[PDB]
Amino acid sequence: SVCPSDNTHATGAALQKILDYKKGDHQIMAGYFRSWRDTASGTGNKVSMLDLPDCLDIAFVFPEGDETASFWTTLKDTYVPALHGRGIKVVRSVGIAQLINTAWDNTPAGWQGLADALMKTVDDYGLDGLDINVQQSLNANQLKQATGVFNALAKKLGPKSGTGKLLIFDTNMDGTQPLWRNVYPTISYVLIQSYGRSISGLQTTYNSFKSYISSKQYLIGFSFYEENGTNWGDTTTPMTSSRAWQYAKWQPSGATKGGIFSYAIDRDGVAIGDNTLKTTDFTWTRQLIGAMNP
Ligand SMILES: CC(=O)N[C@@H]1[C@@H](O)[C@H](O)[C@@H](CO[C@@H]2O[C@@H](C)[C@@H](O)[C@@H](O)[C@@H]2O)O[C@H]1NC(=O)C[C@H](N)C(=O)O
Repeated sequence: SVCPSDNTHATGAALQKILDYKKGDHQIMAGYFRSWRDTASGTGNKVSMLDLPDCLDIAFVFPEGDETASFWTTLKDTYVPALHGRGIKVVRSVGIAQLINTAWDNTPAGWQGLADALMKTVDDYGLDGLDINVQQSLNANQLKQATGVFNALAKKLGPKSGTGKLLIFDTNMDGTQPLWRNVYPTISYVLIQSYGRSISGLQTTYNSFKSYISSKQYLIGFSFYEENGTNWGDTTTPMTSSRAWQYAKWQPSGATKGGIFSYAIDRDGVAIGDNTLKTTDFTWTRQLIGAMNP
């Protein structure tokens, strides 16, 4: 209720009230910003990470791996400080593929070396932590390497580090995945990719994790419509009937969830089927923040 009804960017009094909101108890909002859709990357893009709503908790930098040096420069020099001004945390996402890369020794030294290399994606940009995207099962050697890397990262990020920086586990699999069973003690938040998913399933998936976390570490994710993308149908009209809305309102039985996240937050409000790039006032984000913290 200290959050703008449009996407205004507070400056003084209006700002401090948003900072103090974020310092206190709330269901948090996170969003994956597709780096290749930032105005500072290539051309033709309409949305910039500077547009992101003041009442957002975490912004994920999600590169595809071809983004121009302009974007990274902009991120370091411009976007991170501005987003830090609004009390918005900025977190680099990387695929689990990076943590099981066989170019890196499957040894203690190898795990540290790989962690150090991944920590440069955080430190070199003044980021608030690292998000590992886990969407695949692992063999015994891949598991051993990924676990080692998590344990090394845990010295600088997440609940074991004492730095206040985040180590985030984002996945479309459940809490029986061996990697989760090995690294759950290192994890700040666990974000469940729940695009197109039955509301009837949310408790079942949550139950798989609940013994390893508090409810406040758990987030569920819906997708915005990606240009030429999968039709998850998470953002159908009317809004207050959408899967996204149902996610904001959903609570595990007996407890309160940590919040929700959007994939492709740069596509906030673009209709399902509209494959053009457009600007956004982040209506859906700000509305869903309000629907969680009334
Ligand atoms: C091969 C492929 O397209 N994989 C994508 C993957 O790259 C996406 O990030 C992923 C995100 O969604 C999550 O995983 C799936 C498996 C479900 O469990 C979702 O509910 C999760 O949020 O999705 C993959 N794409 C698909 O699964 C699309 C699917 N084949 C379809 O056409 O409906």
